[PDB]
Amino acid sequence: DDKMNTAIKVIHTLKAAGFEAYIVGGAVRDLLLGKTPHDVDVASSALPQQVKVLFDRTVDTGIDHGTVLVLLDGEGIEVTTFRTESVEFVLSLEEDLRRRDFTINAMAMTEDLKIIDPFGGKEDLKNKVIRAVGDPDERFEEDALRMLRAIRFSGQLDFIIDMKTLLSIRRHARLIRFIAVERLKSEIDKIFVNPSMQKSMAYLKDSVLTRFLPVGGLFEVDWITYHTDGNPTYGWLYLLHQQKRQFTDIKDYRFSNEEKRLIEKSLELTALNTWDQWTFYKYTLKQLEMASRVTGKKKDLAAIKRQLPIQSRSELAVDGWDLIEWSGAKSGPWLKVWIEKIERLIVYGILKNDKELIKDWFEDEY
Repeated sequence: DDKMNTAIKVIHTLKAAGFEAYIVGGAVRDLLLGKTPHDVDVASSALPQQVKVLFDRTVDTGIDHGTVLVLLDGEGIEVTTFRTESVEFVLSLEEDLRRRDFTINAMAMTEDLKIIDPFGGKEDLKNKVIRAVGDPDERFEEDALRMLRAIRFSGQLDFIIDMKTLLSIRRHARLIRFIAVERLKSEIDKIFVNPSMQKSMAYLKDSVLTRFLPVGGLFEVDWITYHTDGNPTYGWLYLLHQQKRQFTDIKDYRFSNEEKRLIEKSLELTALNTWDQWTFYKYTLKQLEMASRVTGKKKDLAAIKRQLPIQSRSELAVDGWDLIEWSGAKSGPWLKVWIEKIERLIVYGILKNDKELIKDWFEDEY
């Protein structure tokens, strides 16, 4: 890995220019746990334009919130000025930390590996406890998504949620209605792929969040049989399938068109009593695999699809214009119907994908 080393470089450059700078947030948590951080954030007394003077290559997306992304040695380090939440730049590191979400995320490390832990992150980290920084009620009123993010952290770290924190989530769970469903779906998609998911869903019910989340009750299914395949979409498919419900019931979460096709097509497959060659031809392997997974089948799906005489309409040896020729009839919607009859006869290995043979077949049936 190189992200930690690079951030140390960034810290060092910032400090030579007279500024304070520290590793902050989740990387500190991850190191202290013995895990390689996926991201490293640097917190600094520097202001965004001051950061930009010190580094050749920078991305300026989040300057309004105070974040400059520094590109160096092939890595990307986010450099944020001290701040809270409507953003307000502040002057000290402890003004920043005292408004973050949870104690294990409210720590900072110096260039010389000293850790600053005003709010007991280190003891909470050793006890495996997600606890709000300071007053949980205030933390949740500042951003209600934190309530949900606490659940995502329990499964991501195999931690329990602190008792007072969890009772604050229960009292304030209703504020979840103000959060953009894009952010709600992002956290949920993380939970669906993370470990300790069956405990994460128990928290989602215990926290009363399922009472107020968009169609929150649908989450309360039996998650014993769920085993993530690394794709969050399989989480959404599982809960619908368990309840014999359709995609329309979850449309609130604003899926992509491609994601909605995977769910809808998969449900079609699970509703289908017998799969034959036409099934393997029309549906993507990714759809065939997901539907096997929810119904429990261990089939060798890829090989059955590979063995089919053709793979897609592309390969068909005739098109609507051949049929116009042979039929002597004008172009119309009928073409599609007949092309499909021909397509089935070829996928089933009855008719040979050969223009002259298809014409013979066509002459006799029309």
